[PDB]
Amino acid sequence: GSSGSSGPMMPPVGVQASILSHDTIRITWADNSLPKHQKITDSRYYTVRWKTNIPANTKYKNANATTLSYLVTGLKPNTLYEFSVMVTKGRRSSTWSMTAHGTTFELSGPSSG
Repeated sequence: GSSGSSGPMMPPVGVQASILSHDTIRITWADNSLPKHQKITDSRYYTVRWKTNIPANTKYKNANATTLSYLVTGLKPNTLYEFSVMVTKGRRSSTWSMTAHGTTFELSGPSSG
């Protein structure tokens, strides 16, 4: 993809999804770019995207929140969803970090028996 000449922004890490509820998930990550202390003193913003696995192809949804984390809500129960956190500084940006798959809990519930 790139020999080295170029040098676009680098994607975040530690991208993980913490299933709390049927429509609640925690998306925390890290930015090796940040200085010693974990504090975004820069004027940037993070954009986390997420979509459904069915149908395979579906409009990719994204949000806007400047932080090293993100709490997704309004999702569907027992449904496969994607998650990716990237960094953008206006003109420059980084690819989509390791797409973490988070399967929420079942809402409907089991049947009598």
